Amino acid sequence: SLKEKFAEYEAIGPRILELWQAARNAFEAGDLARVANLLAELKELFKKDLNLANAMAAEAAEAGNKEAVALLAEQLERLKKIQAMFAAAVNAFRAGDREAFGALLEAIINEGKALLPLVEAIKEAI
Ligand SMILES: O=[N+]([O-])c1ccc2[nH]nnc2c1
Ligand SMILES: O=[N+]([O-])c1ccc2[nH]nnc2c1
Ligand SMILES: O=[N+]([O-])c1ccc2[nH]nnc2c1
Ligand SMILES: C[As](C)(=O)[O-]
Ligand SMILES: [Zn+2]
Ligand SMILES: [Zn+2]
Ligand SMILES: [Zn+2]
Ligand SMILES: [Zn+2]
Repeated sequence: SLKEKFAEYEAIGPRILELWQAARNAFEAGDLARVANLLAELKELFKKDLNLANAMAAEAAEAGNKEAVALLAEQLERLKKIQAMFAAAVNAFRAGDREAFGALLEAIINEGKALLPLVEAIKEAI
């Protein structure tokens, strides 16, 4: 059910954000092994997050819950942006482009931080 799905979703976002912060700490220290591991952990979690968000959006539409549909639409649009910067960042990390990678990590984290209040609103709205 929707609250069931949201209950699963609620805990994913902060685990993802913790990994991005861990990736930036590792990168700034030169620990390139660990950055790669973290990026690989993030691929699987971020895929789960997006699958769950899309599932919640579809269920909120089925229920005719206008304001959850709108909040989930914002969430999905922001996640799609992070997804593209993530793809860009892995490509930059593999190319050895430190300027591109550091810039994208910073931007990704800034986007992720902004999702926590939106998840809070989604909880109220469902
Ligand atoms: O990718 N992220 O950085 C990130 C941050 C917060 C989130 N909340 N829900 N999913 C999330 C993903
Ligand atoms: O981005 N937000 O954190 C956030 C929170 C509550 C909202 N209500 N409407 N748009 C919203 C966006
Ligand atoms: O309870 N709500 O349905 C609801 C709707 C829009 C919101 N924006 N921020 N928090 C919100 C809660
Ligand atoms: C109805 As609204 C998009 O201000 O939460
Ligand atoms: Zn239907
Ligand atoms: Zn809004
Ligand atoms: Zn609210
Ligand atoms: Zn609102």
